[PDB]
Amino acid sequence: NGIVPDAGHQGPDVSAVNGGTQVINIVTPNNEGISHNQYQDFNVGKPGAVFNNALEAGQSQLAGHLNANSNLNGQAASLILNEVVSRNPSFLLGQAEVFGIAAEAVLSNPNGITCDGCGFINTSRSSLVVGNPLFENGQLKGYSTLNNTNLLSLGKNGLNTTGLLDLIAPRIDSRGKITAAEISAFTGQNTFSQHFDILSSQKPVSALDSYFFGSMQSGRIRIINTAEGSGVKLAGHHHHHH
Amino acid sequence: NGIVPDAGHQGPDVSAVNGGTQVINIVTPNNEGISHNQYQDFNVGKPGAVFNNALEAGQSQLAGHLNANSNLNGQAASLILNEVVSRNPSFLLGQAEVFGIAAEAVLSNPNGITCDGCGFINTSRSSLVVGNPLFENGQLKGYSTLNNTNLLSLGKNGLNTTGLLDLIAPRIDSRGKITAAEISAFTGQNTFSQHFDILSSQKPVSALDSYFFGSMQSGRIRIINTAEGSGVKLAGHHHHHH
Repeated sequence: NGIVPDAGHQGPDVSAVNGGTQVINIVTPNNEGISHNQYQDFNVGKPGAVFNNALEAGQSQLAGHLNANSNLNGQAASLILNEVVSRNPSFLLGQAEVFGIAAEAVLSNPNGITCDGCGFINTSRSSLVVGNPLFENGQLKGYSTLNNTNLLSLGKNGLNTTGLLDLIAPRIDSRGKITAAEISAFTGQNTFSQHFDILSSQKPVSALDSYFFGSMQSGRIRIINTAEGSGVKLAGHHHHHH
Repeated sequence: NGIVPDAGHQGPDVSAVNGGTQVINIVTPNNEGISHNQYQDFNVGKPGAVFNNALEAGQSQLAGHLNANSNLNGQAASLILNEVVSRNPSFLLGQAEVFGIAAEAVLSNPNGITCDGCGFINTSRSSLVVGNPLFENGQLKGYSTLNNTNLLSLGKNGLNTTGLLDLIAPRIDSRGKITAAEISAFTGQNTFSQHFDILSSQKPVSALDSYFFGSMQSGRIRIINTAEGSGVKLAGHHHHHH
């Protein structure tokens, strides 16, 4: 019951295997190739969650045998955008798998995202955005972390993916092992393009320091904190107030 | 007496103000704009060191009034390459200033480099290379950290520069605040171009993990560890053996 779709036209169908692994029959992709899914709640438990991007029945890693997603009509999604539209933060405590055609995946939740033993399967690029998507004339234009001080937290059990990983938030607090083909961590109050080019940056009211403890196992690591007055702190397992 | 030039044709003239701040009259730049200085020892103490890249007398920050460097004939260096050719590691315990025309600066020492409260003044780009420069037909071709397991250590008093910073070594162990316009840390056993493009990478005999504790205050941070079996560990103030 961790994932609760919005009642409107962008809410996908969600069902759970024996109360466990959640399967999301994502909405039909639009002309941009984006399946834009909106949620009142988005949380993944230990048993994980599957985005059904399959045109034929088959074998998912987390859920076993699944039928095709009948919301797709001949064309799978290129980008699976999951947007939390409520005030509820997200907790990711297990794996998220794209079943079927490999895609990019984005979770946006301006209220905060916590990962702890989460990961992304069959994703070419996975992005966790503590912010909102920006739409203009019905097209995705990018993302915004403006006027937001909430946290992308990564816990001691870490985050694993074979694909590219973007960590996009006002601030990050990571305490575990991050594994990805490449890690990009862009922090501060910013607007971004769809590709996470930084388009603009605000000066925050107070410091937005990010903290990293643990390890990073990746081909490339890039970190950019655009907040004035702020930095990137390489922490031990606690950061006590001074 | 921390800096001891080689006796040959690339050894600069070195003198100390009252036994304190060391002033290096760097050798004449070659047709590539490189002043290629070779040393039996290169160490900077608390009072700092000055590379004299000045065509006229003037005011250095660390040493006060200095005469022009008569080794330059009308043309200042573009790149000040400082190569330790002995087995002695380098310790940088104070600031290093380019007096006169802003230049790029490189210290190469395959035996190890330790920074602790060091920094770089009036440098557009400063590179610390635990490795050797590569020359072919008399021209600088790049740098090599191949077949080397030594350490670029950065201590609790940190490293500060207004320019770009490259940290190039088999492994890095940093325990302080690193301040730079941009930080690039490329670790593992590699060959590099003159611009620190990674041209090739070796598989080391044993793990080459790098460790970072402290903080990074920069516009851009990039870290690449090319060593198989190895990672980037975000440490607390100790990393005890497990």
